[PDB]
Amino acid sequence: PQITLWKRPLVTICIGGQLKEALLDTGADDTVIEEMNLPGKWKPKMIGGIGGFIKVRQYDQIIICIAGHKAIGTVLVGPTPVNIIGRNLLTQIGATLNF
Amino acid sequence: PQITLWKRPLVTICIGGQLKEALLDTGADDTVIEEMNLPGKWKPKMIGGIGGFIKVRQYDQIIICIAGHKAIGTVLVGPTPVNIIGRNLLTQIGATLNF
Ligand SMILES: CC(C)CN(C[C@@H](O)[C@H](Cc1ccccc1)NC(=O)O[C@H]1CO[C@H]2OCC[C@H]21)S(=O)(=O)c1ccc(N)cc1
Repeated sequence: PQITLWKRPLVTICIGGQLKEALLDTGADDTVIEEMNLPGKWKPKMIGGIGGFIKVRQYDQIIICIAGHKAIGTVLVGPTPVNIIGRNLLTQIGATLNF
Repeated sequence: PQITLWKRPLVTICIGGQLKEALLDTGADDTVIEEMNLPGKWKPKMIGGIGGFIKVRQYDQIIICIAGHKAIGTVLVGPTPVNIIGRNLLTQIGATLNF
């Protein structure tokens, strides 16, 4: 599809068996999902942006369905205000920015 | 151009007549540039990102060239970790997400 940028580019995702709304975010290196009780091993991490840093749990090889497209990779879970699909998964669903 | 996302979508911008590097950021509503001298009037504003809220200087109707494309719009100047070109200006240069 083509997504214009008049509005936030939110799409439906499925992660850990739950549907969420998430931003397709070219400005994010990594995918950051709001606090959820995801199973399995993880590694502590801190990630920084406007305002400072949040503490997240880094999970590897997590399956996510993004707007009907499958992806698998690192997901950071923590107290983000919005669910963020970052470049690590955007590449996997074939996303480009065009102008 | 068409821009893939295996690397950060960094471009050269011209702002205040000065060249800077900035990140094309579909997850940003607004364009936020690091502290710099920029001509004319501004208003104090607060914006929030992943790590909380910061104070910025809001400049309206700023002439900015983004990878050679002309925009004129709002630029927030403040302590952002990274120069970010947000949707307010991505829409001006006709940027869409595609997959
Ligand atoms: C600042 C960027 C270099 C990085 N950010 C992604 C960015 O798209 C966030 C993504 C974002 C979106 C909403 C809320 C928090 C974070 N947007 C953002 O800060 O935008 C601000 C400027 O416009 C406003 O509109 C949205 C918030 C304001 S980030 O969220 O901080 C971030 C940092 C590290 C990772 N792995 C993932 C994301």
